[PDB]
Amino acid sequence: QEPPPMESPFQREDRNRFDRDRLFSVVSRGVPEELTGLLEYLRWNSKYLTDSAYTEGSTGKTCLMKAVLNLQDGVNACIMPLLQIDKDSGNPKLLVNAQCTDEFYQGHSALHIAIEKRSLQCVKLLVENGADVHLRACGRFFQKHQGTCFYFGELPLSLAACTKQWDVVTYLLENPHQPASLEATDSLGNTVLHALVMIADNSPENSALVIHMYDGLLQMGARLCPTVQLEEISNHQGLTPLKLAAKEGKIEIFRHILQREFSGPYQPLSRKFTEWCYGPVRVSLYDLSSVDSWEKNSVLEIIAFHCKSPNRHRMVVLEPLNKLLQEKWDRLVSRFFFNFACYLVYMFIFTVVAYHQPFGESMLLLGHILILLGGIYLLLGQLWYFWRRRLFIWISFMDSYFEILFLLQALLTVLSQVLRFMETEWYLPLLVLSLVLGWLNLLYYTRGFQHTGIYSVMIQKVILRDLLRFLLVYLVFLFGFAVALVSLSREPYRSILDASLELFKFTIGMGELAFQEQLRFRGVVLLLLLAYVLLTYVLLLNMLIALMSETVNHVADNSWSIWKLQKAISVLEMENGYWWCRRKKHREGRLLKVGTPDERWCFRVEEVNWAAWEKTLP
Amino acid sequence: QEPPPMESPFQREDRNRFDRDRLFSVVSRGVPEELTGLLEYLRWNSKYLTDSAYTEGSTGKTCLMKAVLNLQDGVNACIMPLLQIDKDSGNPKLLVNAQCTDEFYQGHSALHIAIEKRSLQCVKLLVENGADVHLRACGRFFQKHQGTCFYFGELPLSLAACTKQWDVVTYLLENPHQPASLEATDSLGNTVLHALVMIADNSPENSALVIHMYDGLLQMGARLCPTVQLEEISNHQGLTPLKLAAKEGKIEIFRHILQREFSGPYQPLSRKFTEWCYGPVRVSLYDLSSVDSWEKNSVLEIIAFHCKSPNRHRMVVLEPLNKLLQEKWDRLVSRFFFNFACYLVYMFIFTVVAYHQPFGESMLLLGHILILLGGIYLLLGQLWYFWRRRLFIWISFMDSYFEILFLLQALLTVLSQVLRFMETEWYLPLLVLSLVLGWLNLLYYTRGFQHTGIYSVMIQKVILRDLLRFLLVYLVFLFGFAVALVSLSREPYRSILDASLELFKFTIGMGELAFQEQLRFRGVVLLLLLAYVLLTYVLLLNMLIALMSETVNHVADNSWSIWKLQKAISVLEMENGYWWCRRKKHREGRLLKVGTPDERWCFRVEEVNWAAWEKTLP
Repeated sequence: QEPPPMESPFQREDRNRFDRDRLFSVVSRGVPEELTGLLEYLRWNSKYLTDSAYTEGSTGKTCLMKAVLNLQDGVNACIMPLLQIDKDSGNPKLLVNAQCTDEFYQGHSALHIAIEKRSLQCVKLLVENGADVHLRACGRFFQKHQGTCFYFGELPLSLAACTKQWDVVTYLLENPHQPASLEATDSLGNTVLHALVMIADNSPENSALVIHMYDGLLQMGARLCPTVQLEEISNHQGLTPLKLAAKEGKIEIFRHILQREFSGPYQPLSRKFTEWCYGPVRVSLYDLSSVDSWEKNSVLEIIAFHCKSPNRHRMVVLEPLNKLLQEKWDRLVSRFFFNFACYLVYMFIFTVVAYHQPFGESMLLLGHILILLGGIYLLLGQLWYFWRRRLFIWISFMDSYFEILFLLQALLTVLSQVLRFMETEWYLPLLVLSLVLGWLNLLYYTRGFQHTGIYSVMIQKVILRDLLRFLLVYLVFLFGFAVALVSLSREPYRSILDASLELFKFTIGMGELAFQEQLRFRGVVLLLLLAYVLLTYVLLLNMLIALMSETVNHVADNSWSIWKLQKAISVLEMENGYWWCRRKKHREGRLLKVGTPDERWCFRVEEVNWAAWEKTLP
Repeated sequence: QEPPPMESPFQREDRNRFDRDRLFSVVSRGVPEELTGLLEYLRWNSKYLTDSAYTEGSTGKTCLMKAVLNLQDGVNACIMPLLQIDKDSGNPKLLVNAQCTDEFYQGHSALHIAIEKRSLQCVKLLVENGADVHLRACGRFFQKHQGTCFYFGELPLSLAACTKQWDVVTYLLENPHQPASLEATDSLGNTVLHALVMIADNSPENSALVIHMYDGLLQMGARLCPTVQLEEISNHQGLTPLKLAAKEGKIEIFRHILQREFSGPYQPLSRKFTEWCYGPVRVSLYDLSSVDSWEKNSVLEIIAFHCKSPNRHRMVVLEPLNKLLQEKWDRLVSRFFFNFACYLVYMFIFTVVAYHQPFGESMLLLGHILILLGGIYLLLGQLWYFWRRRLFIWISFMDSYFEILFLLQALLTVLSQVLRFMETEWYLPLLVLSLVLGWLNLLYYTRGFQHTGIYSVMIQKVILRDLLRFLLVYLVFLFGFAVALVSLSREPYRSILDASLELFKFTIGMGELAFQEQLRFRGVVLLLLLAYVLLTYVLLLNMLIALMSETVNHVADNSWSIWKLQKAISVLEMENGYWWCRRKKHREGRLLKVGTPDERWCFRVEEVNWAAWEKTLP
């Protein structure tokens, strides 16, 4: 069953002396007097407007919703009578606070509607007659999900703030009857600001809208609720508006929030204090509250792992983050290169042992046991990493696969060692394959060299999504032809799989196919192989084209950000220190008294901007 | 230890009845009267403001710096009192001239600050109270280096001129107390103009800024210092502003300076006198003082060798340089082609001798000894070239490598001849390899043909930076797999290196890999080779893509400039003549009396510009 629409002059309504139809029809046109007599009716048979008589069958919709949905000049002169009449009928469960009760429009009050319909003048009459404002509307249509939806925080006030309706916010916060708790929260845990960020796209116009509303609403909350900190509240997931903009990947607001400057009044609620400027350069203390790895759930962790979005990488290059990560890198590169050298020696030993295994006895046994130890230790390390980041692989595979390969290598090598202890012979293949995997995996340390990483990422830019969408087609082209050949030469190609292998290695260039002239049906095989080759060539060509379509689009300079991001990932993970030795994280920046006394840790960055400085010059 | 910041209302200060804190705090707000009583204090305990009491712990910063750093309406009414008070305290080492003494802010006077803070009104009070203006500020932060820095010449006047502050320059040069020596110089040797050029980027706005300041300041110096030549002064490196703009690679100012025209007054300080114009064409004598190869260190030498920048090539195409180099080329192409033919005959003889060495005795011995002579002579030539240009290879490798190969060839051939005289047999391989190298090196003469060079440079445009960043990855993919195969087939692939060679020549196409079915573990080898091939193919593909991303960007017409530049390099080097015969360079252009009598050598070029001529037409 589709969800019934809220307002349809055409699809009249469902149903699951005044009857419903008459009342709806009169309030629609919006004339007052046709209502007269209604009151009497109710007193006669003791009915209440919220009863199942006049409400909708499914949604529990009422008249008021209909009235507000049918306006003229932003007003519907019929309403105030309804409130007078309800109040005079003596209704226990008030009318105005009436909400829908279906799953789609759950909690869709009238006031949400008036707010959407942009009428201050109706909001006045409504809230001036006992209305409530904390009626969270938690229906599905209001929860953000793929498809038709409208997420605004499930609250009137947040709906306005999400809809630019300034003059309504001032009201909702400056009435004597029932103001809104600016620090309110929805069922999910979000307040207004979280909605502001949840709707935002990276588009510029929406971004200016939301920045404007954010700053203005923040000043309003500083005036009306100075004691509380609207920004450091968190939802039922454990995040803040900033962290949330990071996770969901909203940027252009993330940036603004991180480096927002306000001078004179409202100074305290800023996170960028301009310390001193000199011509081109402008050194300014940035606040890093909630973006340092010291705290349990820092913005950094989220940006690196929890987030799932392409523009992620573009979030780290900016300030202050870049300077901060550069500091941590300058601090931990030594430990990094040491891990590099140690693993490299492990690989050297593994190689030597492989090349020579088939007092030398003591040396070789020592090498073997040492390989075992190194593998088990590496395995523990990667397993701790995975326990800490279980979903991460499902999030950002392209930045993690080395974290897979390390573990795979340790697994295979330890299995090989146990097999060696056993009688079986399959230990040598697993061993040598692990050796290859390890020599290869010795590219996760390509990063620090600070140019080879920029060069590599391009090696990684080659997408394999295409492989997953492609291997299927190619595998068909292959398997079918191979079945055919084996069938036709049945009475080499004796076993199917091996012939499939012939065709594969031919398509590659490694191997030479067999067109046995001896076979009675030679011409058939020749034509069939020509088909194979034509189609495989075409398919490879299309793969090449769908690869080429990447660069031509003239995209530029991503790789730098991507390298910065891989380096940040590595450093931030390493920061925890190896599991066996738990590390005591190092606070960053220092505490400075700027507020008036509000105190905020800070980090000083020296940024020079020749072009910007000249632009300012007259 | 990070450098302390100059001004921080928040990070109060270090330390390494008036105490320091009170004085700083009062001058900050900028109120005069709270200072009263200070004077008395000093007379009581004989303290001086410049003493370690009131100055900064590290930098030696003083109060005045604080005051000027904290302005209101570009003024701080507290200052003049400080000067009065100091003068009245009888201080030996004046206050105003006080500078920092740390390594970061070394010599950061107050006046530099007022100049940066754009206040003429404070500069007035400061310089009108005994201030000095030649306080070179030679700190690190002021020396141009990678990262946070601000290079302006280490002088107030040059700071203004580098910061567009006209009205301040007029003052600094037109006060009776202490004007600035327009011909001043820093510790490094630079004057103002050198700073103007050192800051300039190729951006247009900065370029207009600097051109404006250059021309205006030059007129000012022509008025105030007519006797001296501000443009022909040189620094402690031995360069002029023009030469410096060339070396560092600043262009858009280089161009303007080379062809700058001023009519009527200030005519003399111009380097382009419009001789006669006729519709489209406009012949104009250009001055080449300091851009001819006659002088010891000409602009040309610098542009060809000493400079390290991409936009170098774009500096030569322009006038007058292009016409000049074209002249020298028309003059020396004969000698060039003769060197070509002589070396070609050398190669012909070398070939013949190789093909036939294994009265013919006299002929062959003559050929052998002749090869020796030619090689030793070529070696001397290239060695003289390297002695003269030692660093050049580290500067512009892509334009030099032939200068490497010639020498390498001479070395190997002479070694081969001595070996032939000896018993050993390795002479023949070295010899034939030198023969190949020589036939190849016979492409440095591809230039003169005047179209084959334009075609070749594209052959050179293929970057090998990628090779250096790539060969590593590929070598891993290769070596690891080869180790694996040799280990697995240990109990061909017997010796590792030879198997690595198999894999390499297979990846190329030259050689055929060996998948010995006899080997017990055949399937392992097959899968492993498939991995090798997949990954090598992917890697070659990524190399191809990172190559393709060059052309698509739609860059245009560079190659012409590049050919012109290679030809200029060749001619200018040849100009010295072969070492064995020292050449007497030929002055260019002629001397013409245009000034009023200033005399300047000149070169006449006939440039036609159809489009420009029409644009001028109304």
